[PDB]
Amino acid sequence: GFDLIIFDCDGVLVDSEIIAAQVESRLLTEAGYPISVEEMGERFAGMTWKNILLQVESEASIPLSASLLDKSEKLLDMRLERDVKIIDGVKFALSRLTTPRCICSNSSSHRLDMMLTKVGLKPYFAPHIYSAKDLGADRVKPKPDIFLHGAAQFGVSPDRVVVVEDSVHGIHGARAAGMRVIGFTGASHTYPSHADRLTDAGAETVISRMQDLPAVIAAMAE
Ligand SMILES: [Mg+2]
Repeated sequence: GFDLIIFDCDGVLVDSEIIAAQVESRLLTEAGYPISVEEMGERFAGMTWKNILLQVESEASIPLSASLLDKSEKLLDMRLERDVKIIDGVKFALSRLTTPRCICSNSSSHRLDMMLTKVGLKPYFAPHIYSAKDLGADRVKPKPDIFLHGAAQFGVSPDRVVVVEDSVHGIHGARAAGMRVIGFTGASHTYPSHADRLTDAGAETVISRMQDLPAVIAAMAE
């Protein structure tokens, strides 16, 4: 009963959020705020690097410059290109699923291209790789815009689309678009409250093995 599967890229297809968690927790740790990658998830999930730094100064008065907003983005860029890994079970899932697929992401088109090419996934999605940054300024998830755009490119009504998301903002975006959502907590940056957070945001179900996608989708279709 689904004519389209929409995937997010970061934290779903590619293990990119563990790399952001690593960069950020180290930049925080060095600035006077010791925090492990694991706690990044528990304390700051979803939040932008900018708002995290605002919350840290608010809660602990740690001196944190604007010079450290760009060290993050450029360190992340470099580390993604060198180290980013595909999520386990992606190629298993894609082998089995018969439903058409696309990517709707908040990441820039350039970043998407770089990550997907590296892990060899691009040919399985192009040209159906949609960045919310290309739609306009401030059209980013939790707005439904990117999802509605991807569904319309396939001519699929939103009630016939299932979305795979690891983030609360993507889940709200997808629900706001009238779609059904599978939360995914199998990426390496996951944390104890992750599945509950995804459920609370409107995930119909949560999986931690990408290999479970074919079964979970079939069951959701009834
Ligand atoms: Mg994501």
